[PDB]
Amino acid sequence: SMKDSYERSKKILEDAGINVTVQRLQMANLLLSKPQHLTADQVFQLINEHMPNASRATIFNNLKLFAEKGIVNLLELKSGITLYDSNVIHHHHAIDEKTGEIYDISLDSKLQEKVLSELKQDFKLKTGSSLENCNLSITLKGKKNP
Amino acid sequence: SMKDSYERSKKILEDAGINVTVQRLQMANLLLSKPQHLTADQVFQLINEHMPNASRATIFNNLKLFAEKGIVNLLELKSGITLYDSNVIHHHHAIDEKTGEIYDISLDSKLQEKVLSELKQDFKLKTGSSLENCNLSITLKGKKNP
Ligand SMILES: [K+]
Ligand SMILES: [Zn+2]
Ligand SMILES: [Zn+2]
Repeated sequence: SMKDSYERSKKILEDAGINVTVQRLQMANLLLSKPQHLTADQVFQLINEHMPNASRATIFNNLKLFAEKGIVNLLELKSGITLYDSNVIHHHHAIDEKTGEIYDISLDSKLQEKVLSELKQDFKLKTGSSLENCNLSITLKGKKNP
Repeated sequence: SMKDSYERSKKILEDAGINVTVQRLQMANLLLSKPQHLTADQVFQLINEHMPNASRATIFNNLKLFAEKGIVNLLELKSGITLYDSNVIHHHHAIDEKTGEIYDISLDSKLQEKVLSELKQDFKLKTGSSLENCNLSITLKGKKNP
């Protein structure tokens, strides 16, 4: 429902302490409707298709605000490109090298903690220092067949 | 050094969980000592020149194993040509979130194999396709103390 989507985007912006505007409500709805990973230009293309009178600058400033407030997450790929991820729950990524397509993937918590622990021990062995308040990010790159 | 090239190749294979043999150490050294991209026939030409008693079948089985374990990356060109790329990072990274400094770190092979195994299975379940020639990249981000 159109009443529901407005109420849902209003709460997302308010919970994050973002001042509500029509453009921000539309952007929250368009970006957070489905799990996706978009460059700044792809965000502009998406928003521009639904709101052709919104300026590139205003869309870019809202996108930066959304990333600062954690309603989208910044994802950098090994090339310098920055992607805006609409899935904010902790997850990893598989990339199909044939198409460049990105898939969200998760790791079982026990296994993830074993990886995090072994890597912290190897860091300590190699540097003599401990790594504190750690987060783990994994990328699996391969060729999707078919 | 001949000692260093043997040690470097031995670690690459062991990290990937490949059983060490003299032929595999020579192939790992010939393919991975320098950045290059070669077709299957150029790999055979290169290996055959240094190991003329190695059969085409043994060379191609090792090349397929190397691609299966991600120690060589396939470049699958749109023209249908497949190249075997030695420009692979065979370790992981810890990043000191304060300074931005990056440290090389490694994961035990058995544990790396369990992570790839679980992720590949989940990828297959979710997409219906398998991910081939995988390379896992892990980044551990934290505060270095001291
Ligand atoms: K790969
Ligand atoms: Zn994601
Ligand atoms: Zn490195």
